[PDB]
Amino acid sequence: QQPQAKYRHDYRAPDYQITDIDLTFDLDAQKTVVTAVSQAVRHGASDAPLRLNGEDLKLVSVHINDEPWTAWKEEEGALVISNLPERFTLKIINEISPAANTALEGLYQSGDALCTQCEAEGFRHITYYLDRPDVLARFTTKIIADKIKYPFLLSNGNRVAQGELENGRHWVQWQDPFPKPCYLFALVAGDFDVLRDTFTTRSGREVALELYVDRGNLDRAPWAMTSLKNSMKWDEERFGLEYDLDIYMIVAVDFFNMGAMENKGLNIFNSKYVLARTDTATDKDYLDIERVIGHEYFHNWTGNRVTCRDWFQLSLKEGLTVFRDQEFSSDLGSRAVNRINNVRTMRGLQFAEDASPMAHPIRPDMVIEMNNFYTLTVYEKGAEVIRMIHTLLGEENFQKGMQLYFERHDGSAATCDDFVQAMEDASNVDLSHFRRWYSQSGTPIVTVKDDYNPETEQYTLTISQRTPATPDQAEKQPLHIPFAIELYDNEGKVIPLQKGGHPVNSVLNVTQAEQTFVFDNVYFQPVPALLCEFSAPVKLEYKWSDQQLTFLMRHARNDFSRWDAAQSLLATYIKLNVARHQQGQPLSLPVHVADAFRAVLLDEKIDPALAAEILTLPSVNEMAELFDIIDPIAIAEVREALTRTLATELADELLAIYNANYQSEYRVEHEDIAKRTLRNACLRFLAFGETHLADVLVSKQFHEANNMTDALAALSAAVAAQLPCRDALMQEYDDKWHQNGLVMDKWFILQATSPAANVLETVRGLLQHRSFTMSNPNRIRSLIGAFAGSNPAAFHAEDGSGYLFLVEMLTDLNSRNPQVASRLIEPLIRLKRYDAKRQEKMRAALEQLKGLENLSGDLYEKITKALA
Ligand SMILES: [NH3+][C@H]1CCc2ccccc2CC1(O)O
Ligand SMILES: [Cl-]
Ligand SMILES: [Cl-]
Ligand SMILES: [Cl-]
Ligand code: NA
Ligand code: NA
Ligand code: NA
Ligand code: NA
Ligand code: NA
Ligand code: NA
Ligand code: NA
Ligand code: NA
Ligand SMILES: [Zn+2]
Repeated sequence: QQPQAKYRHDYRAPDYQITDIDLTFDLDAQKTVVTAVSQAVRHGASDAPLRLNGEDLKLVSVHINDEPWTAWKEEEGALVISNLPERFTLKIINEISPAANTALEGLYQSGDALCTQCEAEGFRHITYYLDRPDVLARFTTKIIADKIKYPFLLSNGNRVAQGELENGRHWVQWQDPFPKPCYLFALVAGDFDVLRDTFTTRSGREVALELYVDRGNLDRAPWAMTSLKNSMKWDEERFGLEYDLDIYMIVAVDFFNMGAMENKGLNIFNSKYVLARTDTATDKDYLDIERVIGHEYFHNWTGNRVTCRDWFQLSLKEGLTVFRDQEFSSDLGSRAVNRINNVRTMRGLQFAEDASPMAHPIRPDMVIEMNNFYTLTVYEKGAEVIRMIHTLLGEENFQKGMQLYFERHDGSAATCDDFVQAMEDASNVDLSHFRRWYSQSGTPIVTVKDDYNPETEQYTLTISQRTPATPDQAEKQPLHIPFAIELYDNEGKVIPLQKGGHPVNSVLNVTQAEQTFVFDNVYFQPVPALLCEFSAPVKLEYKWSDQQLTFLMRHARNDFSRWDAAQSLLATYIKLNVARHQQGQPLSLPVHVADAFRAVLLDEKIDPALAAEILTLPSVNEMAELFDIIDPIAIAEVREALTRTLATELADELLAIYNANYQSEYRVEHEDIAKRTLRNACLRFLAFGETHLADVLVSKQFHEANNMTDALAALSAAVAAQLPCRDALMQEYDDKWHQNGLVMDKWFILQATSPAANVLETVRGLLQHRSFTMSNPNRIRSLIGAFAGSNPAAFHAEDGSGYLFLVEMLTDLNSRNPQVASRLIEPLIRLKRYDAKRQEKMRAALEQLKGLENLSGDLYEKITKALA
């Protein structure tokens, strides 16, 4: 039988705590023997049994105070031990098999290395334990292994003992002084190259930094090391937080379901978020390494020193740590580009989740499989909620709140409500209504109407809000929405906001279903900028004229507003042209719209970083969110037609800006990255110029590129525009790079997202490619996941072939690696957003999956919601 849902309202403090655990691993890939000696204390009723979680363990023995115990039973997922004293020593010996662990949860093999992933509930795959994050224990870990195969034996904390044994084995013992929940346990065993460096904290603590990579990869490690030092310095400067241990280890592994993991003092990272060299990694890879290194470092305080009482509180650490990583990237780099791209993710991907059958509040109320809740909502919307607190409080108050949060909760497992209370108490800002953001799912819609009264020189905004019902929640209530505005006069000058002789804050508190805001001394009919810096995670309904939007593109003070105005301008014409496509009619675009983009190209005063984003059209997933019923073929074809029309109308300006932004030196420096992003944004359109001009330009860039950013931009353009050189360039890239999986992932993505008519045949054939394997999550995501999630036009082919392909892949992955399967099923659970014929085929696919033998809980949860 499938597992039953668990509910946030059922939280109960544990009947037993474990204060200290001494682990011994006698390591082997086929068989590992685990000995766990735990010091336990009863907190609950004297007759309560100890209920330990365990999965796929071979129990060898149970002792209580060294007495072999008879009062125990194994049940599904558990070991239940009765008749215990109030305080006692529990000793469990059990066996596990890392080589059999294809799910990559618990202790498993990554190539020749052994490594762990314990979040959320993986430690119970290692031993029988209280695998819940409000149980905080001091760990000591002894690792015994063959010395030749496993010369490095790592766990959390500091090395406290080591020895050698007969028959070529050796051992190391680690001690981590900070009590932790078991999801933060890590173990690594293998042979590695190690990059070693040092960071000295502002108070003088010297921290040894160690980055473990596969042999031969040292020259790909310096950027990650530099980013770790940058993260440590920034957390000191911005948050006043120092690292708290003596060593900081990071291990890069090739086989990893997640991007990275914040295990205390021993982070484990997917190699994608560590390894970089300029010929193999793009600017985006460099900035993603920076943000993920930062994210995991920032968890040391927001997640580790203060952890989560229960898994429904996941956003307590994830929303806050994502906010921290965004602030880090934004401070060091381009704040406008960071904000823009985070808003693209919110509007184009998280909004889709929040109206889907999987919709949940950032603090869920009901979960079947927790590892399904590591979501865009919990992370990205979670961060938007933190950012709204920051908007309401300001930086100084926000940092006072952080300080009070740590003062109260350091060394504990806390709740979202605890965090909000700390912010409220430190700042004196009332967040009682604001708390509804934690409990209500769905995207609010904010509708704005305006009126300018020339007789009284008053401007009035009438603002309404509503959240449509979602499948998880029938009751919706108004939220406390921080709604930032700016008003512009006819010369683009800001109009001071005031009423009754007093200044009015530009962040309006939209707290009611409907309310009005009156501003006086408004000497001219304003052009408003609304929802500035995306001040709340909402859909905005305001009846813009095209002229208001092009005005904002020329005059708005914040770069984000200029980009956002361009998005609103495009939205009207994307919608127009999708409707036209459905009636067989070609693209129609007023001249004045093309001219707004011409002006961006020719404006010497605009930051190239901003111009590049304005000249990057919304993705097909961003476009889908504009529509009640998604027509993925119309969207894809309109996106191409819009690209072609702009390429034709702007051909001379695009080429001039492309050439003007040429850089002979390659540097991973923000100003250079911006110029390159602008040059390559122009290239996307130039690829749709006259076929031969485009073919020459694109092939030249590919062959002359001195860095992977420019080479991949050219290759992507050859695929997108189906240029003559495409097949030759794609083969050259394969021949050069086939032994490098991270580099080939880029090529698999291009294959999977190709506009070619035969894309599915190509994708299917690539299941046999020398660089592809179903054993590697990165390869799976880059080929299969990109097809289903990033090529909706082909995934939603009207013959249903895309659904049948995904069913085949999920039939394999349901058994092999359910976490990856559950990420890959997401496109099918969006069926109610599609036309009836597509829904019928998608339902049939889901019903096939529902009937699988040994259906994983991961997929069961999503399938059940989708078929309801
Ligand atoms: N705590 C981990 C959990 C794994 C995971 C899943 C989804 C996005 C990011 C991450 C990285 C993380 O650091 O947040
Ligand atoms: Cl073995
Ligand atoms: Cl590696
Ligand atoms: Cl700005
Ligand atoms: Na004892
Ligand atoms: Na910055
Ligand atoms: Na589970
Ligand atoms: Na997981
Ligand atoms: Na009006
Ligand atoms: Na208006
Ligand atoms: Na302001
Ligand atoms: Na292969
Ligand atoms: Zn995280």
